[PDB]
Amino acid sequence: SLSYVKEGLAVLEDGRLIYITPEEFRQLLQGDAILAVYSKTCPHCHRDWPQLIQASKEVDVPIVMFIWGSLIGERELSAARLEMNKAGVEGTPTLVFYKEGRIVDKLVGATPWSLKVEKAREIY
Repeated sequence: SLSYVKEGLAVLEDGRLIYITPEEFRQLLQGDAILAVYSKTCPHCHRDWPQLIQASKEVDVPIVMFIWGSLIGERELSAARLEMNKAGVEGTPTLVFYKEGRIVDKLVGATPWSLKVEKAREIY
């Protein structure tokens, strides 16, 4: 359950979380990557979670995660907060698409993983 996921910054790789630093988070966002803006207290993120996990097993581009929860670190938070601003994020979940480090699309709300995979193919 998303409720038992440790909050922080991570990369979701073939369905597995690898926790990262704010530095690596920023680094990954200069290239091709999908940023997932998530929250553990969000019922929509709970619905979407299984779908997002599956998507990570169908695409090659890194899915970078921000997962909000109470014990998130100050710097982890600011790093994510910056990108959430620049992308114009207004709720969760939201996927933000980075190409060569530029924000070029968003997918808002819970969706089946098929729809996430289509958007990735369209863009990468």
